[PDB]
Amino acid sequence: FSTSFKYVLSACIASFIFGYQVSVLNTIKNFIVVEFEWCKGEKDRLNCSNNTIQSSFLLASVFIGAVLGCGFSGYLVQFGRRLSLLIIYNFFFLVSILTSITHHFHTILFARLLSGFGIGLVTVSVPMYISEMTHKDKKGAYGVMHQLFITFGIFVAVMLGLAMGEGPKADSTEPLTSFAKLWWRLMFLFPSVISLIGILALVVFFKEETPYFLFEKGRIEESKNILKKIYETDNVDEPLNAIKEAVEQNESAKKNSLSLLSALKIPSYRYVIILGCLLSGLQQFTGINVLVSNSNELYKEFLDSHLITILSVVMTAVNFLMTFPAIYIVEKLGRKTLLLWGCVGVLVAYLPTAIANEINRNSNFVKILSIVATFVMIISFAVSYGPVLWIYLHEMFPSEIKDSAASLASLVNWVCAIIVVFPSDIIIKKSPSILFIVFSVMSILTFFFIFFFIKETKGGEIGTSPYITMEERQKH
Ligand SMILES: CCCCCCCCCO[C@@H]1O[C@H](CO)[C@@H](O)[C@H](O)[C@H]1O
Ligand SMILES: CCCCCCCCCO[C@@H]1O[C@H](CO)[C@@H](O)[C@H](O)[C@H]1O
Ligand SMILES: CCCCCCCCCO[C@@H]1O[C@H](CO)[C@@H](O)[C@H](O)[C@H]1O
Ligand SMILES: CCCCCCCCCO[C@@H]1O[C@H](CO)[C@@H](O)[C@H](O)[C@H]1O
Ligand SMILES: OC[C@H]1O[C@@H](O)[C@H](O)[C@@H](O)[C@@H]1O
Repeated sequence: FSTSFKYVLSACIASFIFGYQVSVLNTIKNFIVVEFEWCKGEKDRLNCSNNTIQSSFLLASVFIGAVLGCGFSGYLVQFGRRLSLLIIYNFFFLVSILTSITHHFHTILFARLLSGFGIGLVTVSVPMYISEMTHKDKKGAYGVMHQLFITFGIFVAVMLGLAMGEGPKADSTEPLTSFAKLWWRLMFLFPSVISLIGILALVVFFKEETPYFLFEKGRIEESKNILKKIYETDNVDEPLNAIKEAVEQNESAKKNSLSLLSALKIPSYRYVIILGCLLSGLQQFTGINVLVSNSNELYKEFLDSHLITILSVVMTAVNFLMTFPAIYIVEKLGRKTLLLWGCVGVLVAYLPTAIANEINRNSNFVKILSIVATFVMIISFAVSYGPVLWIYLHEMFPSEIKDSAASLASLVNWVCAIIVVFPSDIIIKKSPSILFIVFSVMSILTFFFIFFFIKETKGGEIGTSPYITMEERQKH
């Protein structure tokens, strides 16, 4: 509950909007389907081809938007981290209002595409802000707060969706409740109020920018004040000197015309960047978004509306609760060890499920095992790979490519989200065993990847990497 902790709370407000925006549409989609009358032409008003295609575009728009958001964020952060947060809040305020008043597939598609862009901004900005506003020994611990409120956002959106009539019947013709028509729009409108809270927090209490940013553009004295404020100490010679060395290397870098595109042709920098993009993209091959995006579609085959609803609530609850231990584990045991154990937990989840489905595709025992395996996969991901990745991406790079490569890696993550989710939706309908055996193989490969190539980044100074040492960065 330090000061640096009030500051990360201010940044985690955007992380709450992150999680909320990702899961809000999925929660109340069926209501939109009936109201917008996407399948009013056919007998079934909830299940038709038109709904499937348009829902695919809606999900794709968020992912694509997130890709663009991550790319632009690399350029936007240059003018400030706190500035990025302010822009995010102002942006989400209008986008949420716009989404609240949509009446057609095109306007809501446009709204979600924008909402995705804001998400891509949050993906890079918030973990970077927390990175430069916390103690080096407590970076990881607070870095979990980012993932924590993401998880919390996903949970709150599901909880608010319980105020609904728990869904309209697919074969019925009963019109929605006037309350239900109002409430799903209000759910879209809720992050506008949250955005206002985010703006108020930054402009009233947390006016300062990060000490790293302030020092980088000349504000040395003002950098000292915010540095002394977050550390609660008059003597801040060591972290200031760490920033001074990082910034000086940035100045030498700009002189050598070093950029992300230029560093890629340098084998020393290419190595750490490729490793960063690999680790970032491999988070999606855990299949976590397959569950997040299609929680209803996955269990619609052997579970009814009420149980799917209960399952959704419990899944998001566990996904949120199991994030808390990461605050202690990430720093105490390290990031690499947690990643390795996380991969083991993922393997333990998918491989027995793959074997069970291969033996018998329609066994009752398989259905039950699939439910338990879900929670095993959720607990494993929520405690490790989820939180750690965004913490690691802002600890593994030298200062010259610190922000740019982190943005590139974040972009790859959302690109892989497109690569994993949509084909998985097609595969799991044909043969779940094949999809589950691919995830098992990927879980093993990811284990070996981290085990052999990934180094620990705990307690590292700002702008330092375990891969490239200071003197080695000078010859470049
Ligand atoms: C740019 C600000 C616009 C906000 C205007 C709010 C007016 C009252 C909102 O009630 C609206 O009543 C419509 C009747 O057709 C419904 O269709 C629509 O779903 C519902 O939202
Ligand atoms: C960000 C989303 C942008 C979507 C752009 C889609 C452009 C091509 C489709 O245009 C739409 O053709 C419909 C015919 O079905 C018309 O009914 C509707 O009035 C019109 O808008
Ligand atoms: C890691 C957890 C991933 C799960 C997140 C996706 C959950 C999507 C929300 O589902 C919906 O929940 C509503 C209750 O709010 C139900 O009324 C509705 O029937 C159901 O479709
Ligand atoms: C990658 C997202 C899912 C993570 C792992 C959770 C497995 C839960 C899904 O269970 C599977 O549901 C299929 C529905 O098609 C059934 O056919 C199959 O028998 C059953 O095993
Ligand atoms: O909590 C679930 C979320 O965790 C984040 O770490 C992943 O990047 C998201 O794709 C996932 O949806």
